[PDB]
Amino acid sequence: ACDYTCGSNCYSSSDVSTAQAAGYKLHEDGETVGSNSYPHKYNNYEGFDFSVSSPYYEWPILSSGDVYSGGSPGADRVVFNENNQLAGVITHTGASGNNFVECT
Ligand SMILES: Nc1nc2c(ncn2[C@@H]2O[C@H](CO)[C@@H](O)[C@H]2OP(=O)(O)O)c(=O)[nH]1
Ligand SMILES: [Ca+2]
Repeated sequence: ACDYTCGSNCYSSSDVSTAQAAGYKLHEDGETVGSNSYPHKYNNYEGFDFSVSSPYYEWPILSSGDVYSGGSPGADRVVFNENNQLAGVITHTGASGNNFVECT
């Protein structure tokens, strides 16, 4: 079973923590990857009720199991805060435009 299901993408907790760690490291070093400069601030326009405090940052999580290194980020993201605490896993899949919905 999946720990997080983003549309048809299935992620385990291990997939998430691996993605989060890579994203947080870049954040810590003040470096970005890709045309959209990941990781970057996640404004939470959606108003998700995250249990940890902001600011939030988003980093792509890939269904391939690889760590994001550039190119297309797909539709899924892991959201972490300044303390490297996991806020949530979100996706563009099933949401209109560039909006997000939470992975289940
Ligand atoms: N939908 C959405 N996009 C956000 C948010 N915070 C930052 N963004 C970024 O703001 C723009 C419009 O949604 C996009 O550049 C999106 O990038 P990502 O695809 O990298 O999330 C947010 O809270 N919601
Ligand atoms: Ca996996």
